[PDB]
Amino acid sequence: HTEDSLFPARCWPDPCAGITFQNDTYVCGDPRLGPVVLPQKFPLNNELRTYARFGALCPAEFLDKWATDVAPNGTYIYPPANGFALDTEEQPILGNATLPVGMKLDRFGSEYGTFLAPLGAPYIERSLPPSNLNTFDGMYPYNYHVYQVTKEFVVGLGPIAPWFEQPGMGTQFVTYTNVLGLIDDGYLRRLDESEYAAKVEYSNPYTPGPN
Amino acid sequence: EDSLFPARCWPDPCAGITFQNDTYVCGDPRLGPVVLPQKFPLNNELRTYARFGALCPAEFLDKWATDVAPNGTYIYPPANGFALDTEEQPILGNATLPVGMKLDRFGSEYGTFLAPLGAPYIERSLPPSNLNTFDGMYPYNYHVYQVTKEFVVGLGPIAPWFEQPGMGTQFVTYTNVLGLIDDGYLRRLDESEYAAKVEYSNPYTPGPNQ
Ligand SMILES: *[C@@H]1O[C@H](CO[C@@H]2O[C@@H](C)[C@@H](O)[C@@H](O)[C@@H]2O)[C@@H](O[C@@H]2O[C@H](CO)[C@@H](O[C@@H]3O[C@H](CO[C@H]4O[C@H](CO)[C@@H](O)[C@H](O)[C@@H]4O)[C@@H](O)[C@H](O)[C@@H]3O)[C@H](O)[C@H]2NC(C)=O)[C@H](O)[C@H]1NC(C)=O
Ligand SMILES: *[C@@H]1O[C@H](CO[C@@H]2O[C@@H](C)[C@@H](O)[C@@H](O)[C@@H]2O)[C@@H](O[C@@H]2O[C@H](CO)[C@@H](O[C@@H]3O[C@H](CO)[C@@H](O)[C@H](O)[C@@H]3O)[C@H](O)[C@H]2NC(C)=O)[C@H](O)[C@H]1NC(C)=O
Ligand SMILES: *[C@@H]1O[C@H](CO)[C@@H](O[C@@H]2O[C@H](CO)[C@@H](O)[C@H](O)[C@H]2NC(C)=O)[C@H](O)[C@H]1NC(C)=O
Ligand SMILES: *[C@@H]1O[C@H](CO[C@@H]2O[C@@H](C)[C@@H](O)[C@@H](O)[C@@H]2O)[C@@H](O)[C@H](O)[C@H]1NC(C)=O
Ligand SMILES: *[C@@H]1O[C@H](CO[C@@H]2O[C@@H](C)[C@@H](O)[C@@H](O)[C@@H]2O)[C@@H](O)[C@H](O)[C@H]1NC(C)=O
Ligand SMILES: *[C@@H]1O[C@H](CO)[C@@H](O)[C@H](O)[C@H]1NC(C)=O
Repeated sequence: HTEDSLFPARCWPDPCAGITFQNDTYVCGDPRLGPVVLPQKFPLNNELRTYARFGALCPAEFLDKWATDVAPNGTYIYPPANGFALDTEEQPILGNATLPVGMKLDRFGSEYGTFLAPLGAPYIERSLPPSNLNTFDGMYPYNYHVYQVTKEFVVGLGPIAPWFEQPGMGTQFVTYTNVLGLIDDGYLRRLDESEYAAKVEYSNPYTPGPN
Repeated sequence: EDSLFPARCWPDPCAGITFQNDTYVCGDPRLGPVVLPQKFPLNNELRTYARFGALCPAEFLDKWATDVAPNGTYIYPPANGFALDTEEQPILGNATLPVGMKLDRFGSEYGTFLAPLGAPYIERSLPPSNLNTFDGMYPYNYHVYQVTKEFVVGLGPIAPWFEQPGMGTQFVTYTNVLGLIDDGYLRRLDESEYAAKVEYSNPYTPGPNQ
């Protein structure tokens, strides 16, 4: 049976073939391939439980498919229409929607970005490349950030197209102000780890019931 | 500390619930099974699941069902549970599912609602009773499928309901699962076909043109 591992078994004896080794923090020494050390604690370990980082590809095959160059100057190519899933007419599926006070969001990336997901979404639902897992600030291992909506605001809301050898099909929220702006104007607050450690903190007390 | 009921619900968490059957929490099948899955991937999909949110059982049924009494039935969201935009219209479109895509579902094959394989239970906005085992061959009412021929579904984000945040994606098929299988559009997957991490990745979507 298939055992889980960093590389597909086919990639040995030299899975890093064609990859310029730069820094041993990263897989094959290449920051585009994400960090060697993966999270061992909740919720990150839950979010990465289904993550085969290269799918069935080897590292250079993965870069050749999803980036402009296997060499270090290659950059990842991103999907059209901001990565929203496309309908049968090749039009993105989304709508402007209001996020309610209390809603918890998370993100792999700096606070200059504009793309978030609902708290706890699996990594493979986000169609993100391996390098979004790289640590840039020691206060935020894996560049993972969690926020809670403190004042209602409108975002582009819709399903995530598959990309980077993953199925996608989470939901993404594309904001019209970066995360820093939303924090400064009182739309989001940062949650620390103790505010998303318990199961009940993932449930929804803010949506009212019918009648 | 995680637990079945919130701490405030003791010493009588099942107050107001008529006990019917000890397979279910408080003996009520509407509140889901006592024994939760211990195997991958159901355990991964339920790791963030607080079954009642911060509510007690009777409060939960009072909010989401017509009656706390056993004749009460769950009330479901408008517009087939799609997230609504700022004009209260559901967000969705018709989309073609590609050959190789894996889907899963809690429910019988007379149903039409599916999600991407491995979506967390709280992303599905499903009540606790969708975890109830109805056929012993399918514990927890859980089914996995793989697209064997392209077909068009309604596709869109899931609105919050049932004290959960939603915001997974749902696929609403125009033919029930039985007819999709009979016509060669879906195939049933054994648990051995979704046991390894690589079986959750995507070999079917082509890369960008360069
Ligand atoms: C507590 O509730 C469970 C579940 O019952 C269902 O849900 C409740 C809420 C009510 O709506 C019921 O009407 C529902 O049926 C009961 O479990 C059932 O118990 C009966 C009696 O022991 C079982 O009947 C047996 O079934 C055998 C075959 O079972 C297998 O195949 C069937 C399909 O053919 C499948 O459904 C089942 O899961 C097995 O895989 C059969 O050989 C035998 O002769 C007899 O008919 C029935 O199978 C049970 N259902 C389930 C889903 O386990 C409990 O009995 C009930 N307890 C009490 C104390 O009331
Ligand atoms: C990654 O980098 C390589 C190497 O190029 C060098 O580094 C770049 C960052 C730039 O600073 C380049 O100026 C620098 O040379 C790129 O390869 C280069 O691509 C160009 C265009 O495809 C090639 O142009 C060629 O011209 C030569 C003659 O000089 C012809 O033989 C070719 O047929 C073609 O016309 C150039 O040869 C090539 N260099 C090498 C060593 O292969 C690469 O394009 C770049 N990748 C990306 C995505 O930018
Ligand atoms: C590999 O990359 C990391 C990250 O860029 C480098 O770590 C930095 O190290 C310096 C000290 O040398 C610190 O001041 C920085 O804060 C670190 N950045 C981090 C942790 O993100 C590391 O030095 C690099 N190693 C090699 C051999 O190039
Ligand atoms: C969503 O709305 C956009 C414009 O909205 C206006 O400007 C933004 C920045 C917010 O301030 C919003 O509250 C304002 O009403 C449109 O450009 C865009 O096309 C809309 N998208 C869809 C899918 O309708
Ligand atoms: C999606 O398309 C619907 C009609 O599609 C046709 O009929 C259904 C029953 C399926 O067999 C489908 O494959 C066919 O192409 C419309 O009724 C519906 O409004 C459409 N939804 C949109 C455009 O959002
Ligand atoms: C449940 O039964 C009680 C008693 O018969 C009744 O008063 C109540 O209206 C019923 N609820 C529903 C939703 O029918």
